[PDB]
Amino acid sequence: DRLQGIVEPIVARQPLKLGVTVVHLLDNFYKGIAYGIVDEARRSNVEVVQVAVAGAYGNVQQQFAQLQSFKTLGVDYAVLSPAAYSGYDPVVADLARSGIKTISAGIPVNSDKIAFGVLQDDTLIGKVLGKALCDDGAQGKQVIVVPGAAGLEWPRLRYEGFKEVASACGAKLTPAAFRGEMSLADGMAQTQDLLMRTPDAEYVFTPVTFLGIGAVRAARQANRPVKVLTSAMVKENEAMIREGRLLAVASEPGVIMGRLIVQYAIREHEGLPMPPLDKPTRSVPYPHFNVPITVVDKSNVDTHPYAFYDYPPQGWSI
Repeated sequence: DRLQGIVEPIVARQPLKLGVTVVHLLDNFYKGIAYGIVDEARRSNVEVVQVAVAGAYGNVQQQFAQLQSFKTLGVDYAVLSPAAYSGYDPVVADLARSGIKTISAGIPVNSDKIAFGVLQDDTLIGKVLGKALCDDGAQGKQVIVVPGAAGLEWPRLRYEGFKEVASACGAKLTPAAFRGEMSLADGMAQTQDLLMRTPDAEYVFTPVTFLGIGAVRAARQANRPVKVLTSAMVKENEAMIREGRLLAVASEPGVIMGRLIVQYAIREHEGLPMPPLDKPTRSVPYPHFNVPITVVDKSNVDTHPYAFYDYPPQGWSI
């Protein structure tokens, strides 16, 4: 079941147009969300008018302009993965005054005028990686923390959940410097620097795919047998898990999040009973569905369904 039993698929009877803007399409996460939206829409009589990208974290003005252009295109919903946590409330409010509701996709945005969201619990992503660390025997051992960028909220939430669980089992974490844009190059440079500064570290924590890849490149160059924790699968991670270089990778099922956005939007649009929504939280100030979290490791890399729920099809682009 492509919707994992969360909701039954239905089909729009009223015309329903979506405009989508996400940060970037360079990994499987936002590209998965975009694929899930597009593929579910063609199953469901929903029109995706445009998929746009900010281009980079911090490209907030680019996204404001994209959301404004959705107004002229007559979309019914804007779907937003923001390039920064803060600053979108005015544009969300402006779209809403025009009858256009905004759906949060994949990551939190700092606006209580969002209609609803479909994402995951970023603190719990950090907690489940913390458990993977603790279960590997990290008590007493040093962990390099490469926490991601500042100003995005969710990297901090992942760090907080990881630190809570890792500290509780006696792991010794480095402090966390929030900087960069979470690129491959950032992961390499930051991990190379922290491996030199933390000669006794046996683990590296990262919150996202490219920082994990960069950390592995740094560990390979330094001949350091550190084990890396990260999030959001790509195909190449599978061999790295089997070879022991990645201890655990949190699954981020972008594809199912995209499908759910379509199924939730049809119901909202036609006044039908909504599928499950959690109450607003401090970081996620709107009703939202959190897809349950699974971790990929040696025990399930050969059976976990991440390839169905987390990978867009090979060769898909929009």
